Amino acid sequence: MRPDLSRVPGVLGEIARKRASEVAPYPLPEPPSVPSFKEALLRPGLSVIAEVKRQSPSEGLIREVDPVEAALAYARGGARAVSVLTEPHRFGGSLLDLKRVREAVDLPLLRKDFVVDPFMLEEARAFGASAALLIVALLGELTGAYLEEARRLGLEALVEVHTERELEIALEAGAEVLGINNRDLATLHINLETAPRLGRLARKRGFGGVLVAESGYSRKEELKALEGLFDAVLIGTSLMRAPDLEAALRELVG
Repeated sequence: MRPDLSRVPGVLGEIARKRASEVAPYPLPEPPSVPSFKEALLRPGLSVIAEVKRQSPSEGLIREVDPVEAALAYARGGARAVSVLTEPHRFGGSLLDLKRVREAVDLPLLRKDFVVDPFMLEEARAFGASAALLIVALLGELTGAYLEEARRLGLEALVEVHTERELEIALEAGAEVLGINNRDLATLHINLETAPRLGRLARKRGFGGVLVAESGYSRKEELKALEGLFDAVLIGTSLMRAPDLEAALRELVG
């Protein structure tokens, strides 16, 4: 079942409706063996999910780079998982990028896209993604149905929330890996206080799974504040824009 995207506001809404218009089921290969996304993030200390993407809608200025070379650099630099943008119109990504990275590294991969149809989940798993992004701002109360579909497919999910209301939806759906986005996908405005605030609430509400802080991070001090609360942090643009990806990442790990 497809979510009603008629009322999704701003940029998020526009991106989502376009994706929904180009969704067309096609023959998929049998699912390959993939590592656990959740397990990699549960390793000691704040785990970094390094994100690869050729274009940044919020900050731009992403010079020419190769998703594979970036992924290899990230791995060597200490990333525990890699997020691959497969959204084509605003992030300049593609499913091919996911396939390529999958062939190059051993780290678990997250398909970063705007899932608006169950086929996108089947597709992600079929091509080697360990997990797929589920945005509560898009799926609404259908978040649980999509998460279950992922389970049936043997696919994990990074359930992304931005509000207290969305958090409750994610918690009731049984999310195991929960992400808090500091960025408002409708306006693209960033608020670094969002992750800590809602992360704390998640734990207080009994969430015992993997907590992931997302967006806007660029320096170690910001990460230090997440220790003891979050299990992981998703970082992309600040790395993609650095002179040397591996070096910038090593400094973030410390």
